[PDB]
Amino acid sequence: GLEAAVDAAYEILLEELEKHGVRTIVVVGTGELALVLALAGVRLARERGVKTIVLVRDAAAAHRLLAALAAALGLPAPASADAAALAAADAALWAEHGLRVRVADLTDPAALRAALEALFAEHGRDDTLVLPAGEAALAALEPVLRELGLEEMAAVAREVYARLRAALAAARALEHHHH
Repeated sequence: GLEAAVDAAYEILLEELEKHGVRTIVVVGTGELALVLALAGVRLARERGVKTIVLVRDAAAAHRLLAALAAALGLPAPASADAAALAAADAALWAEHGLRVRVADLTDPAALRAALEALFAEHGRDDTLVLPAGEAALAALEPVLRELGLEEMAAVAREVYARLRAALAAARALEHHHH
């Protein structure tokens, strides 16, 4: 179920924060692992002051993730995927909970590089853990990081992803809410 998945992801992230001195987590992609990482990020922000930013492919994906986060927090979802509504929801989520949800076209390497570069300008590269939310995101993220010369960051992204993938396969976040 969802709690077991969030707990397992939280434990993995705690191990990485201690291992790498992480101050900021950037999640690239959508789906169940993106939600689980965002929810673990809510706990990590409250308990450790570590901020999390999720980069999703389009405004529709941002609305879907913000709506699931809203439900988890007991808060209203944004009324629509209007950019102004999404930006306002994002600013509120950041101020109150240390989480962001931003739009970046992951099919476009230049757009993903630009979104990462914005986050690196805000949060730096040394203390930032970048994680893909799935296989497709890993395949998009690795070459971009490698082009930027961030080989260690790419290596950690792949290794931590493998552990998260295995943990979520066992935890089954959504098992109770579909056939």
